[PDB]
Amino acid sequence: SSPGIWQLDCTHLEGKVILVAVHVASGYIEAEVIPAETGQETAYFLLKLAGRWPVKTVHTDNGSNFTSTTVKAACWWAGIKQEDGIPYNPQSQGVIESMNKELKKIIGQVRDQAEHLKTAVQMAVFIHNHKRKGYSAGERIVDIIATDIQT
Amino acid sequence: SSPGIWQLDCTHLEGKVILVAVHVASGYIEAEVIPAETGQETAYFLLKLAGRWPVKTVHTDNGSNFTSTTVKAACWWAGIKQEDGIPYNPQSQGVIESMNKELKKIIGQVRDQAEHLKTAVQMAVFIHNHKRKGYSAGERIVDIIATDIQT
Ligand SMILES: O=c1n(-c2ccc(Br)cc2)cc2n1CCCC2
Ligand SMILES: [Cl-]
Ligand SMILES: [Cl-]
Ligand SMILES: [Cl-]
Repeated sequence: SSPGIWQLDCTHLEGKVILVAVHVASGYIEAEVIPAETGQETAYFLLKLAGRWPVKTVHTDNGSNFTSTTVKAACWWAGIKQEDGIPYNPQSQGVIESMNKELKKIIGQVRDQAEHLKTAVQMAVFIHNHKRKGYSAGERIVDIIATDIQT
Repeated sequence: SSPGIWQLDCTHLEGKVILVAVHVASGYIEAEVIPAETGQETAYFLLKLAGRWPVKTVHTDNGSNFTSTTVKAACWWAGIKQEDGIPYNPQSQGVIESMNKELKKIIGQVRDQAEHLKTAVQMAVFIHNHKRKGYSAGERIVDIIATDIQT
């Protein structure tokens, strides 16, 4: 199950919304800037994600996206099991919180290199996914999925 | 090195532009709809791509993008070797052409399920990357990159 599990996360900066998908087992992320977190924006984001990686399960970021007919339609279309994001394990909240703080720190470090926030966010995605902690998140996700394919 | 080689491709539909990146060894793709193919749009697309996969070399789709200072700046930022896309092997032009025709066929098959072209394009990316040819393009890219990380 673990190779296909992702978590949605919504954070705010500069009066805008940054929508993040985290591959839970690796820490690998994809992210986008949107005007506001609507069902239509979340649905489209999930469609993109699932065309790019083998997304089996998504823990949604809030109850509005869990309820959304548009989000449910995208999950149906893309073969995604839509689940809640209730942190039954309480360390999940702290991990997400730490991630948002770290992403915002990186955005700050690149902000002056980017005219638009969306460029800074994608620079932050790049830096995060390439950072060695020794393997990177990008290396870990590929290894996890490749091992799963060989089953 | 083949695991890191991508090719840019620009095709047109409904008076709009579809920008495609193909992982040459696997056939895996990412794509976006843009109003027009500018250096700024191409640069941003490459930044996104390189944050998500280990992009070493990009064969650019035309001379304007090869020349573009904005595209060159993004390639510099993201650690991408920007190359030309001259088909020294002539089978390349046919492979790209066949890809565009197939993508447009899939878009036609889903078009009525999508209000906006961009949704149809992402549905086509999904269908293409999951199609078993027996492995899918999505499976092939992960295997190729995972083997490269391990060797
Ligand atoms: O590195 C991260 N993150 C993460 C993602 C982005 C940033 Br920026 C910081 C941490 C989230 C997780 N992991 C590892 C596995 C648990 C989930
Ligand atoms: Cl919002
Ligand atoms: Cl949208
Ligand atoms: Cl154009």
